[PDB]
Order: sequence, then C-alpha cells, then structure tokens
Amino acid sequence: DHFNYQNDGRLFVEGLPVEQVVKKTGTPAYIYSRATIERHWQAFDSAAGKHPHLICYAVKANSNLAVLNLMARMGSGFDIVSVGELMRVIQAGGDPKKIVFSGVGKTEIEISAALQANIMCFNVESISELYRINSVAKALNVKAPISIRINPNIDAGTHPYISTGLKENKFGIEIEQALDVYKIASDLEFLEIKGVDCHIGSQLTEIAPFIEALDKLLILIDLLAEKGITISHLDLGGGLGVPYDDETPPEPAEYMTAIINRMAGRSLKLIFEPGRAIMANAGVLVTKVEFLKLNKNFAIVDAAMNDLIRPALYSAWQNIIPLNTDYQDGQDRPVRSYDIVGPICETGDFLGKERQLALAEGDYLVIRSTGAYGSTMSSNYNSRCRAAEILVDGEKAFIVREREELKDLWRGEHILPI
Amino acid sequence: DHFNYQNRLFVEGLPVEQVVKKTGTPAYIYSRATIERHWQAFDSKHPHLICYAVKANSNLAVLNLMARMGSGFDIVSVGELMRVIQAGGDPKKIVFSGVGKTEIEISAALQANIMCFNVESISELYRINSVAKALNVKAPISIRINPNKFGIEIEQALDVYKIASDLEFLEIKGVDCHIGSQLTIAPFIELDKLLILIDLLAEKGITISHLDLGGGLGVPYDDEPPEPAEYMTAIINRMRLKLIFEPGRAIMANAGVLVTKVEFLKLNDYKNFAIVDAAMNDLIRPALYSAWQNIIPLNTDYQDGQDRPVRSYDIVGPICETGDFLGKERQLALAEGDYLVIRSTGAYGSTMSSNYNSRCRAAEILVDGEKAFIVREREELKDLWRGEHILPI
Ligand SMILES: Cc1ncc(COP(=O)(O)O)c(/C=N/CCCC[C@H](N)C(=O)O)c1O
Ligand SMILES: Cc1ncc(COP(=O)(O)O)c(/C=N/CCCC[C@H](N)C(=O)O)c1O
Ligand SMILES: [K+]
Ligand SMILES: [K+]
Ligand SMILES: [K+]
Ligand SMILES: [K+]
Repeated sequence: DHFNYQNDGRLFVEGLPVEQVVKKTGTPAYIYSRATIERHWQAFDSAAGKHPHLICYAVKANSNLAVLNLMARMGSGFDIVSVGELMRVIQAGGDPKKIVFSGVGKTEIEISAALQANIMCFNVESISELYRINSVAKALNVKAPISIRINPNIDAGTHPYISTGLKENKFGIEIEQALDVYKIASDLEFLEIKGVDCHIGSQLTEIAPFIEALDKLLILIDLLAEKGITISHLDLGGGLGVPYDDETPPEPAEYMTAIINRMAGRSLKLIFEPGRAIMANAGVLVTKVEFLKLNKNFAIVDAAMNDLIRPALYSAWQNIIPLNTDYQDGQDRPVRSYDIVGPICETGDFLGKERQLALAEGDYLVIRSTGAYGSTMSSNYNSRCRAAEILVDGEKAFIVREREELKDLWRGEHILPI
Repeated sequence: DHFNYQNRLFVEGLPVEQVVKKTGTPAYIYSRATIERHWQAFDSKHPHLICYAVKANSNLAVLNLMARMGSGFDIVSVGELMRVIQAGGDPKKIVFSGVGKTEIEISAALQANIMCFNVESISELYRINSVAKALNVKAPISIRINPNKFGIEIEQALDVYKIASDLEFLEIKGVDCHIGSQLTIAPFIELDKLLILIDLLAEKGITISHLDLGGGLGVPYDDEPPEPAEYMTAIINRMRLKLIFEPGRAIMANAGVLVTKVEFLKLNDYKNFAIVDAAMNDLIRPALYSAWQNIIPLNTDYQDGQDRPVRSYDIVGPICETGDFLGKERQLALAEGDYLVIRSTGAYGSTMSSNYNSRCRAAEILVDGEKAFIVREREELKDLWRGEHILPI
C-alpha cells in the first residue's frame, strides 16, 4: 500500500501527510488510498489476462460511493447482496449488466428491482429461492439469469475448517444435490441457467482450497454438459486473505495464475468476487488518544467498536501504529504495554490488546487494514456519530463520506403525543 | 411483560400480527406499560434518583416516557445528552458516565447544567476542571470506583478524591460505581467497601452527598435472578446518603420484542435453517455475545391449514456471514411466510444496530393499550448513503 513513513518520520498517505488530513476533518476518520484500491483491483484483473473473466468487487467490504465509482471507471463488475447495494452501485455509475447478486435471503422486492435493472446473474442459495425468483420473473415476463451456489466436497482431512464451514452453515447447495436442483431450475420456465457459483470462506491464506473447489466444480460442469445443461460462467467467489499481523496469503496475481493454469484448455468465463483482498489495506482508521490510565495500562482513544467492530466481534488483530516515528516536540513518551480502547461503555469495546507503544495524551494513532469490513459494519452505539471517510488521490484529499451530525441520530424518531 | 398469548400473541391490547401488517418486518415493538411498570418497580422514601441508562434504548419516545415519570438519566455521550433534552428530559437529573469524554461533550454537559460527572480517570479530572475553568462554572463530580478500562481502583480512591478536592472548578458531590451487567446480589452488596470509603472520606473532610451504584441487574432471557424490588431492599436494608441507580436492561429488555418474517426453509438431513428477514445488523447480541434470546411463533394455533412439521432450526438472517444468526437449535413448527418474535430485545437491540449489507434499520413501534405508534420510521434506501460523494476526476 501507499501508507508509508518518510525520511521525515511522518506517516504519509500517497502524497499527503496523514496529520494534515485529520487536522481538517478531525478524528475518528477513515482514510483510503485511491492508488492502493486501483492497484489491488488491477493486480486481480491483469493476472486474469486473456482468459474471459469478470471481476465483481464485493460491495459489502466497503460500499462507499466514491470507492464503488473507482471500480466502475476501471470497468469492474460488482457482487451485491441487497437492493441497497444494487442502488449504491447504480448511483456510483456501475454497470448493472456486470452485477451478480448473492444472498440467502433475497426478497421479492429486491429480486424485482434487480430484474428490472437487468443484472447479469442471481447466485441462488436455496430451492425455495428458485421458486421465488421464477415467480417474480414470471410476473414481469422476463427470464432470470441464475447460477446455483454450490458447496463442493472439499477434503476435510486437508482443509478441516473450510470443509465443516461449508457443511454447518446456512449457505449454498451441497454438491450431492447439485444436479437435482440444477434440474429443477432447467424445468422452470422463467429462469435461465447461466452459471455455477461458489464461495468457500473468507480470509483464506492458502491457494489449495480454491483449486480443490475449482476441480470439483469443473467435474460438476461436465456432468451438467452431459445432462444437456449449458454453463456460460463459473463464479469462484472471494475469500482470498490478506496480511493483518504475520500471515502470508497468496497475493492476487499468484492466486489467479494457479486458477488460470488449472483452466488448462477451456474457454469458460471466470467470475471472481474479491472484497477484502482489494480493500483491506487500502484504508486506515485514525484516532486520537484522549487519556492514559496507568496501573494493566489503557490508551483511551476517540474511536470505538461502533467505528470498527472487527476486534470486538472476531478478536481480529489489527496493527496499531503511531502517526510519527520521530516526535520532535520533546514530550515525554515512556514505552509501555497498552490496551487500546474507546469511549464505549463495554469491556468489549477495544481496538487492540497488549501493544508496545510510546504515547502521550493528544497523539494520533493509525489502525491499519480497516478498508474492508470497517465502515460497513459501523453503527451509532452510545449515540456516537459515524466517522468521516476520506479518499486521498496523490496530493488531493476528498471527503467521500461526511461525518454524521448529532441531529441525524434521531432522524425519523417520534415522541408519544400528550 | 404485556406480551401474552390470548386466543394469537398480543402486546397489551393489540395483536402483534396487526401492527407488523401496517409496518412490515423487521420491526421492534415496545410495550409502554411494561416500560412504566419496570421503572416504577425500581422507584417504589430513602433519598434516591433513578437515572435510566440511555444506552439500553435511546429512542425518543422511550426516553420521553421516563421523562414524564420524572426520571433521571445516565448518559455516555453528547449524543445521548441531546437525545434526552430532545425527549424533554430534565438535564438536572442527568449523570454522565464514560471513560472517554471529550472537552466538547464536557462543555455541552456543563452548559446544560447536569447533575454529575462520573469520572473514570485522573487525566479526566484535569480535563473537566480545565473546561469548567474556561466556562467559569463548578463541575459536579463523583469518582467511579472499582471495589477493565473502567474506574479507579479503591486502593487509590483517597488519593484521587484528594486531587479533586484540590481542584477549584470541580465540586465533589458523590461516589460512583458500576460492577458489570446481566448480574443474576452478593457482588452488589460486597456497597460495603464504598461505605467504608465514604467514611474514610468524611474523616478526611470530604463530604459525599450521593452514592451512585450503577446498573447491572440482570433479567430472565432463558432460565435465569433478583427482581428490582429485592435488589433495592437488600441495598436499603444494608444502609443513613442519597442513592443513585442507573438501570438499563432491567427496565427495557423484556419491554420489547423484534418481529421477523420467515423467508425460506432450507432442509438437510444434517441441519435445518429458517432464513428470516432480520439479521445481526438488526440485533447483534447473539452474534456478538452468543446471547440466547427466546424465539416464539406469532400464533400457537394456526388455522390456515398449512403443514408445520416440528423441527430443529437455526434461525438466521440474510447477511452474508456465518456469524449472522439470531438463535440456534430451536424446536419450531414453521412454514415459509410465518412471523417469529424474538423476545427480550428492548435493551441493546436497536441501539447496537447498523446498516451492514446496506440494510435499512428497522422500524420501531410503541404500543399503548390499543394504540400503536411508530416511534422510529424504517430507514429509506437513500438514507444509506447520506453524506457520500464520488470523486470528481
Ligand atoms: C458470496 C460472497 N462473495 C464474496 C465475498 C467477499 O469475500 P472477501 O474476499 O471479502 O473475503 C463474501 C464475503 N462474505 C463474508 C464476509 C466476512 C467478513 C467479516 N465481516 C470480517 O470482517 O472479517 C461473500 O459472502
Ligand atoms: C455506567 C453504566 N450504567 C449502566 C450500564 C448498563 O446497565 P444495565 O442495562 O446493565 O442495567 C453500563 C454498561 N453497560 C454494559 C454494556 C451493556 C450490555 C451489552 N451491550 C449487552 O447487550 O449485553 C454502564 O457502563
Ligand atoms: K431454464
Ligand atoms: K456506511
Ligand atoms: K473541589
Ligand atoms: K456525488
């Protein structure tokens, strides 16, 4: 990424010092690198090269309009999970023909809207859902393009977590029943089979499971050919992991080449739905130290679990680094071991534990790797306003989401008449 | 609880099916009577104030109910301060907790002339004093004592209470604590150590006008202890002071439910799923804490002749994570299209909700006898991207 300390000592985001942006906007603030976003999307797109492909960015990772728009300009497709996401993508100028719609709980209203926007494909997750789609397509007199989200029989002795996740969880149709449901789809008049889909998990740090999944889906495609069902594309979902702490996942290029090499001599169109791998390290969250409480030690900062929930919800480890490596204001900064915690009234409200840091009250800290599943999971708990989000381009910073104002908190609320 | 089966499930005088028919699902539904009863149970001589913990449920109508009964409020942000004022609450009956209070929040609270700041750090004393000084007022204060990022350890109580005394624009009014939540009596009482501390402060010349015992009193979610009356008694009996209480959950938890519609049933030999239209962005307690929330049908005796084989279901929402669930392994008789009611969601329900997956926040409805009011309108899609802009290249 383009978050880089300089000979100066000061942290920069592309051409701008981070301190400079947060001085205008205040904290807490999400800050995104345009260059990092673009580089990361391209790393995926290029690596797929001559093989017929679409990159359907997973909107759920970060749905900000400016962010989406960056993708839309580069010609990206989008993977969406709601009508809210559909409208976000259209708003941002994304091509609805390049939209696939995932989700186990799609409503008739959402399916109608997506049909009327003429999206590429519905990635279907239940039998009940097939009937619903067909039923809505019928009422509009169109033909709904569909894949089935399939759960391959990944080998558990080689990928135990992925394998049981597939088995235990609400997503997809188990491969053992693939043909049966693909059949039902074929029999349905207002559906039109276009593809096969899967998504095997998230933050995966190995190529093997992806390949394993591909293999079994190719086998399935072939079995479907023989049964006189034609398959125009194969959607391999997202799930490619990133370095948060010490992990070394495959980079997008390597992940893609393995997948392409496995495509051997086929012309089948490959759809990918990455989210995290594109956005995670394309953003940070900046926060200001309010107080230090010394005993265990606490740095109390102005960001909290409503701004970033990943640590509280998943025990995610997110690196926390200072805004300057060489402070020359002569303030006393004893290195100590701090829990970094926010103002919210729960013990669960923390951003990181046991960090070795040299801090004075008033300092700014940067939480790395917060570009994915950061602002999208944010809330107003404790009636805190959602953070500003800023997009940096070279030497220009643009506010791509304004900090909420207090009077927005109770918008649409009503007291009882007396 | 005025959520009661009566034929069909009713909320006070109204069938639940009737309200959700107008508003749609998902929807939070609150009982006015239950809220009032629960606040009164606590209130019902010894000089006291009940400072409802806004964080549990900060909806304006809800806050207003408390305000009408003369309640005080415990707040943790300027956002909560403004909510309480907006709902017609008395700022003189507001105490302000929180480890991370900003100068801006302290200023606003001073200017609104609140009862007390429950202080959690030394640094914070200086900040308050510093802002009070700049406004030329005297900030009323307790120290939150730990008999966690929270509080001052009792071993250092006197030392910091001293520092406070030495500060001119602060004025020591009280002693405060909050020991945890969903407790679940013995730990409460084990008060004792704070009274001892008060006395040690008297001897040091300091005087303490009030003692704030926080919230934390638990409720029945599944099979769980003390009702408010009994909790209070034990505290009174063990007393003399003016007692401040900050209950949240014990007032609101079972004063509300969340209603949701079954979209699909996915059947497998291995596991079954009811996919509903509510999710972890509407109610995060199961995903975040593995909280058990009871999930019950809208009707015990369905007379539409649909086939409802009893099965074991996980109840899950439309959000794209395995973590998005509302409850696990429930024995339920369901058909697609049925409405389910998730109980005990009046506290830490909507207040922790978000827009993840670009889902609009649920409508919230307050029932009074035979009248239902929409106390929070469902968000519209275009509210999702409020304040967002694409780059102009
Ligand atoms: C059908 C489908 N496609 C694509 C993706 C994108 O996956 P990615 O490449 O971003 O790993 C997901 C993510 N579904 C799961 C999201 C889990 C993230 C969690 N809130 C977190 O913060 O880690 C998905 O469910
Ligand atoms: C000063 C103070 N008063 C009252 C309460 C809560 O009162 P209760 O409702 O316990 O009577 C809390 C913390 N409250 C702690 C967090 C709330 C629980 C979590 N979100 C949950 O859903 O279980 C607090 O910090
Ligand atoms: K067909
Ligand atoms: K957002
Ligand atoms: K004083
Ligand atoms: K715009």
